[PDB]
Amino acid sequence: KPKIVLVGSGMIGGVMATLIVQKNLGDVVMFDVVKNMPQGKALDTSHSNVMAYSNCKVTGSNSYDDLKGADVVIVTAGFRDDLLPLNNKIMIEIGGHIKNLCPNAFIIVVTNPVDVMVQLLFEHSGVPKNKIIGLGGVLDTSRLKYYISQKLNVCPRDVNALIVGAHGNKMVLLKRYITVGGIPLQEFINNKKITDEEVEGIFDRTVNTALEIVNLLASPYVAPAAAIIEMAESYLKDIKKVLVCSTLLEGQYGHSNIFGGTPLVIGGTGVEQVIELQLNAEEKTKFDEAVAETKRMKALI
Amino acid sequence: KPKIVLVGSGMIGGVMATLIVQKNLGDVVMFDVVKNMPQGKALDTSHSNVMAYSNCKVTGSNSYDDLKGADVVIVTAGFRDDLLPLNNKIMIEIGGHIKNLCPNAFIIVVTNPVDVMVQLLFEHSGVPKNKIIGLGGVLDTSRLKYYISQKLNVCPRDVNALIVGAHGNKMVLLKRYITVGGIPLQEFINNKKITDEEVEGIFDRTVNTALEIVNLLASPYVAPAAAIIEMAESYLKDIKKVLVCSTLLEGQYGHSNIFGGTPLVIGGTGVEQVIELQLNAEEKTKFDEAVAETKRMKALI
Amino acid sequence: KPKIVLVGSGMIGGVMATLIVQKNLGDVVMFDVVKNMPQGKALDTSHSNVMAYSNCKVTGSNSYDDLKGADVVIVTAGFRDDLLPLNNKIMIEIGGHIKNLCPNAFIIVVTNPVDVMVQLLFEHSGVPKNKIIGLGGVLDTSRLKYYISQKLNVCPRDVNALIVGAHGNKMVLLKRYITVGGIPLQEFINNKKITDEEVEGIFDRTVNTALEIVNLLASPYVAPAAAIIEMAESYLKDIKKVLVCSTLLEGQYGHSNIFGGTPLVIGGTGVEQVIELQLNAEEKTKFDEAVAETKRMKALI
Amino acid sequence: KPKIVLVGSGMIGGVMATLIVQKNLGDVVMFDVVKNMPQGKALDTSHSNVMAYSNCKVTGSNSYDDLKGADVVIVTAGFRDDLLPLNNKIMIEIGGHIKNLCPNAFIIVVTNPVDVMVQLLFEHSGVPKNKIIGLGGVLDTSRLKYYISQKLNVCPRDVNALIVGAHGNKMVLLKRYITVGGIPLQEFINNKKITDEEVEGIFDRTVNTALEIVNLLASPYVAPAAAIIEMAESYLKDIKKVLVCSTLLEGQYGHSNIFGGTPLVIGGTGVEQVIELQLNAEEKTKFDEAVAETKRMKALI
Repeated sequence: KPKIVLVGSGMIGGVMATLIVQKNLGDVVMFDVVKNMPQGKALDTSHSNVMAYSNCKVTGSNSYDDLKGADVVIVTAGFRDDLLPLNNKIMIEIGGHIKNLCPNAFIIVVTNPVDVMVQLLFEHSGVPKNKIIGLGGVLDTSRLKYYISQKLNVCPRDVNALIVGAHGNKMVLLKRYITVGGIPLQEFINNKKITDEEVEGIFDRTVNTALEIVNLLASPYVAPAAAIIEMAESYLKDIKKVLVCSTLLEGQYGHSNIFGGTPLVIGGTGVEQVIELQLNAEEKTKFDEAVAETKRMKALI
Repeated sequence: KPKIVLVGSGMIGGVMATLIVQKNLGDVVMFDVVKNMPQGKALDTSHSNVMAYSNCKVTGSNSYDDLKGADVVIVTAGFRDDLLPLNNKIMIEIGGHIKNLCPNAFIIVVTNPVDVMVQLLFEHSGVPKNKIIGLGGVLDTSRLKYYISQKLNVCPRDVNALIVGAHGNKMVLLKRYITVGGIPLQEFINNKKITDEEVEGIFDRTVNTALEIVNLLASPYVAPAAAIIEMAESYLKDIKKVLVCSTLLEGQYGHSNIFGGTPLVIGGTGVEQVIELQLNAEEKTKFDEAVAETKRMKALI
Repeated sequence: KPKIVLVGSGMIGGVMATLIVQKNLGDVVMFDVVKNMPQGKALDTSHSNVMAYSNCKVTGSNSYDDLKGADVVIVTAGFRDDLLPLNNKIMIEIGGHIKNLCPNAFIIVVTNPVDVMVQLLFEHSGVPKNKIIGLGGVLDTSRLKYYISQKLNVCPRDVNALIVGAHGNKMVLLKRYITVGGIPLQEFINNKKITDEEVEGIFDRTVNTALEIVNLLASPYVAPAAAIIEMAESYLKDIKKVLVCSTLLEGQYGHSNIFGGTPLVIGGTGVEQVIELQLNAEEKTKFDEAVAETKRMKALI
Repeated sequence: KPKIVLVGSGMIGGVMATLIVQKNLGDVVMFDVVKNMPQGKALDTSHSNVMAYSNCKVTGSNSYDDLKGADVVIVTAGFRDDLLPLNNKIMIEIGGHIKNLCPNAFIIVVTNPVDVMVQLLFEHSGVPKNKIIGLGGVLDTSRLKYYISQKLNVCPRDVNALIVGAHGNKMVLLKRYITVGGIPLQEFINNKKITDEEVEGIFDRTVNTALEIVNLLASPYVAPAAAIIEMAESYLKDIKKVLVCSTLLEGQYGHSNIFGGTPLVIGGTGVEQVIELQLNAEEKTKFDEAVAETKRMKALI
C-alpha cells in the first residue's frame, strides 16, 4: 500500500487526509510539530474508511521517523521577507529527514512562497530534480477555469487555462491559452457569450482569490487540498496528467537554477516532461517578472 | 440538479460540502447565522469542482429563503440540560422555514442531543415521519466496525455491527449482532483471533470516542460528515441502504411518540422501512435505558 | 430513480448496461425485438449490482410499453443506401412509442448513418429539438485524443480535439483545434515531440478505426458504449459538459433543417447550447462536404 | 503501473478489460490463442480511457512472453469429465509460462471446473499457495444476495451470504449465514417480510442461474467479470476484503491437498487469511459432498 506523509496537519492537511481515504489512495501519516492534534484528526479520519469502502491507515505523528518509506511527501508546514529564514530552517530539517528516510519519495511543497521554498527543500534534501515540485498552477487555474465556466454555463473541467511563472500576485494569466471544450476563448468573446471586460474582471478575481476568501472570514484549504491530491494521484497511479506546477528550470524560458510554474507531466517516475510554452514577447515579459520576484527572495537566504 | 442545504456551516458542514462536490451529488447551500464565513467556505469549495470533474454550485448564505426547493436539509446548527431550550428555539425557527420553503425535503438532524432534537424539528416542521431522521448509528457503528477491523486485519466495511437506542453515552452496542464478512464475531473469538476482553475494550473506546478525540486537541467532524453524506446519498440516489438512524417509533420496541436509533432503509421516498430488531430481554433492557434518557430530556422542553 | 431504456440490446447495449450499473446511474431496460436475449443479459448484469455497491434494476424486454416514463432513451436498433428505408421504418415505430410513452425523454441515436437517422427519429417522435442528439464526435474524437496521447505520453483526457460535420468517412478532423493540456498541438510539432506526418497518419487511423477493428476479427462496442454513457450522464446529472454530437442545425454553419456534428453543451434540460465553431474557409469546405453527404442520404427517404 | 494479464479474451475477458479501464487499475494484456481477436478488442477498449479519465494501456496478444512482470494473471482460457485432460494440458502450458515469466503474480483461475483447475495450475506453476485462487463464491453469492435484496427491497450489497465447498451444482448455500444490514435473515422470516419457501426458491434459482441465463439465449459474463475484478482489486489495492474463493485447504474443514470454496482475506500479499467456518454437522455434510466431487474429478487426471 502506498504511503503518503503529510508534513503539516493543518486545515489543508485535514482535507488531504479526507480525500486520500475517499480515493483509497494510500496509508496516511498526518505529521505535525503540534502535539496531539494530528493524532486526533487521524483518529477521526480513520473511521471514514467505513463509509468510503476504503482501507487506508490514518495515523498522527510528531515523530519524524514516520517519514520512513514514504512514497509521497506533502509539505505544508511553515510560519513577509522576514519569514524566509524561519521557513528555510524548517526546510533544512525536513530535508535531512527526507534524505535519510525516504530519498525516493515524490515531494510536493506548499509552504509559501512556494517557488522559493520548493527550491530550498530540493537543495536541503538532495532528491532528484524530477522528484520535487511546488503547488501553484493547478490551484490558481482552478479559480480561473471555475469563474469562466460559470460565465459560460459549462462544466468547470471543460475550461482549460494556463497560469505560469510563480504562485502569488505576479502569477501570469495567459489569455491566449484559455479554451472551452477545446475551443479558443476568443470565439466565445466574438459570439458575445462573454466579454473582454468580464475576462479581465475574472483575471483580477483569480489573482486576488486568497485575499477574497480571507476577507470573507475564512481561508482557502479545500481547493488547495484537492489540487495537491490531483498532483499526488497522478504520480501514484502513473496517470501522466499535464499539470502546471513549480519545477526546476534547466534552460526553459531562458532560465536556470530557479523553480518556476510551468505545465509538466506527472507520472510514475515523477516529472516525466517539462513543457516549455512558446510564449510571445509580452507573455515572456510577464513570466520573467514573476520569476524575477522568486529570484529576489531566493537571493535573501 | 438536487439541492442540498447545510443549515450550519461549521467543520462538519465544511467536510459535507467537500464530499458533495467530490461525489457530484447536488448543488450546495452552506447556510449559517455567522456572517461571511459560509460565503468564504463556499467560494473555496466551489473551485474544487475542477479537480473533481463535477458541476455543483456551492454558495454561502445567511438568508433562510435559500432553503427554497431543497431536496435535502442537514441541520448541524445549535449551541447540558440547560441547552435544551436554546436549541429548541433554533428548531422552532428552522422548522417554520422548512414548512414554508421545502416541505418535501428529506431532513437529517445532527444537533445534540440528536434523538431529542430530531423529534423537536419533526414537531416544529410538520414534515412526514418518513422524511426526517437523526444521525447516530452510522457514525457510532463506524467506530466499532473500524476498531474490530483493525484487530482482525480486514477491510473496515466488511465488519457489520448495530448500535441502537440513542446517540450518546447510553448507546447500545449489540455484541450478538457483530459479523465479519457475514460471519458471527463469536467464531473469531472461538478461533482466538480476538478476545472477549479486546471486544469489551473496543466497546468502551467506541462509546467514548468523541471524548478521546476532544482530549487529543481536536474534535470529530470528518467521520460525522461522511456518515451524514452516506445517509443523504442513499436518499438522493434511491440506494435503499440499511442504515441505523434515529426515527419515530410507532410501536417498535414497545415504544411510541419518541425517536430512537434503529436500523432502517433509506430510499428515494425517505424512510422506506423501519427494522425492528428481535432483541432479547437483556438487550431490550439496555435499549429501554437509552430511550428513557431521551424521554427524560424531551419532557424538559 | 432515473430510468434508462436501451432500444437495442446488442454488444453496445450490453456494455452500456454494465456501465450504468457501475455508475449507479439509473434503472435499465434492455429492450430488443429478439426474444429472450435481453432478459438473459439483464439477469446477468443485475447481479453485478452487488460488486458495484449499486442499486439499479436491470430488466429485459421485447415489449415497447417499457418505454413508459423513460428519462433517457438510447437507440442502437437497426439493420448501403438500401438500408435507409428499412431503418427509417424502425425509426417510425420507435418514434410513435416515444411520443406516446416518454415524450419528455432525452434521446440519443446511434443507428447508422447516425446523422440521417437522428433527424428521422426527431421527425417521427415529435420531441423538442433540444432533446434528441446523435452519437458521433465523442466517439471519433476519443480515437484521435487517444492516439495523440500515446505519441506524446500524456493522459488521454488531456488531449482535446474536435471532429465535426458527420460521423463516418467524411468526418472533419480539425487540426487547428487540437490541444494538449490546453496547449496548441502546433507547439509540440515545433518542439519535435510529434511530426505533421505522424498527425496525418493518426488522422487516417481515426477515420478508418471501425474498419481496423472489424478487420481484426472484432467490432467496436466498448468505446461507443462509453461515449454514449458520457453523454447520457451529462444529461442525468446536469454536468453541462461540452460534447461533440449530432444536433439540428438552425442557421449554424449556414445550414438549416439538417443534423450535423458540432460541439454542444448537454445539461439537465437537454442541449443547452449549440456551439458554432468559427471555421476558416478550408475547414468550412470540409464541413459542408460532410453535411452534404447527410443531405444526399436524407433526400432518398 | 500494475500489469494485469487476461489469459483468455472471450466475453468475460472483454468485460474485465472494460472494468479495469473504468477503475484505472492497471495496464491490461488481453491474451488469447485466437489470432487478431484480442488485438481488436484491446484497440476498442483502449479508446474508452478518454471517457474514463484513465490511463491504462490495453494491448492484445497471442504471445505468451507478454506475461512478463504481470502483477495479476486471470485465467479464463479453456475448452464433461472428458474435458479434464484437455484443460489440464492448457494449465500445464500456462503454468510453465507463469513460473518463467511472472512467478510473483497473483493468479485467479476461472476455467471450469474451477476447484479442480485452480489446483492443477497451482501444481503446474509452482506459485505459493497464498498467491493462487479460484473464482466461485463471490459470483455465486452475488446471485443469492441480489435475489434476497429484491425480495426485501434493500441495497443488494447489504445482504451478506456465504456459499462454500465448490463452484457448481453442489455449491453449499448456508442459510444460517445470511444477514441483511447485519441482521439475521431469520428475523425477516419471523416478521413475515420473506418466507422460508421464498428463500428455498431463491436457493434453487441461485444454484441454477448459469442454466437460466444460458436458456435465455445468453450466457453469464458480466457478473463473473465483476466478481473477478473485485478479487483482483482487493489484491492490487491491499483492501483485505473478505471474499469467498477457492483456496488450498491445509487442515481446514478436516481436508488437505484439495482446493475448496471458503471465506478468505485478499490483501497485498495475496491470501492473508483463510477463514474456517464453524459449520454444524449437517452443513459440514454438504461441504464434504461438494469437495468430494472436486476430489473425484481431480483423481481422474
